[PDB]
Amino acid sequence: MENFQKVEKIGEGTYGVVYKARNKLTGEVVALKKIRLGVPSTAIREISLLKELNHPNIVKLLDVIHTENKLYLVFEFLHQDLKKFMDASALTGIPLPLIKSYLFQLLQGLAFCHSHRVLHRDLKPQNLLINTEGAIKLADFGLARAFGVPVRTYTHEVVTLWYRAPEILLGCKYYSTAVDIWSLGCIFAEMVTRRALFPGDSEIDQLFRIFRTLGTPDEVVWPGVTSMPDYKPSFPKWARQDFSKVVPPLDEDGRSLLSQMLHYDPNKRISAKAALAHPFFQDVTKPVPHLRL
Repeated sequence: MENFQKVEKIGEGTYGVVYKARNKLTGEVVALKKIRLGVPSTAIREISLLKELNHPNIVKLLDVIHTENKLYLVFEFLHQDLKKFMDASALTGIPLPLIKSYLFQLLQGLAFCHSHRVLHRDLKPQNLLINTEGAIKLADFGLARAFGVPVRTYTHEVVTLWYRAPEILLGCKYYSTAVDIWSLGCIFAEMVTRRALFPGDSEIDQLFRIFRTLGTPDEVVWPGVTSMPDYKPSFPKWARQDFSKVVPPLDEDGRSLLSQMLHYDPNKRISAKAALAHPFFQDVTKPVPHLRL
């Protein structure tokens, strides 16, 4: 539209292409997501919902514009995503106080969403955006299957399984807020180690990498697991590996928190609100990253 002047393409999302743009009138600089293609009532009002969802740690959805066979999502613009910051910090690692600040802020964001009855569903470093003032924000919230598959985007681009909760992988249709805690645990481990916790290249490889590390789940640690739609008694039975080899050299408070975020049983997995009270955050501060923009 002529409301916005394209600056550059900044990404190709899971629903459409994203541009940096400026409001041709106000001069405001925003991120503009363009999705080609009635618009589902299921969607049209769960999206207009997301506009009400305002929090310092959630990327502000400024406007939703349905026009000429397209839907535009107008967002506040941030400096950089977490994935880029992680790749640029790979030599020395992100300093623990910054890791801790980011984790704390994201748990605040999640606690807010979840208390509002909103799930993200697709948490990953790519979907987290940061600024110069040390803030980190949840971006590109996943739609409830309003867009599922459908096969792909109406466009190209492969999807990451690395942060998917095991109950999703096992066919649970009615998964809960616990799925975001799982993904955030995986992101936490990755910030610490500089390397993806569970980098699977297929759904079964993803599952089996989780099992190989955390032990194949059974009715002891996860009641009802063997009755899950995609569970197979033929799954190999791996022993749980000791947790100290998983995220060294993270301290015991960190490891304790992470283990509670990676509980197999979604009903025993720690909540975002309870995680905020974990001793790990007793000395939490808000450092600023050094950002090359």
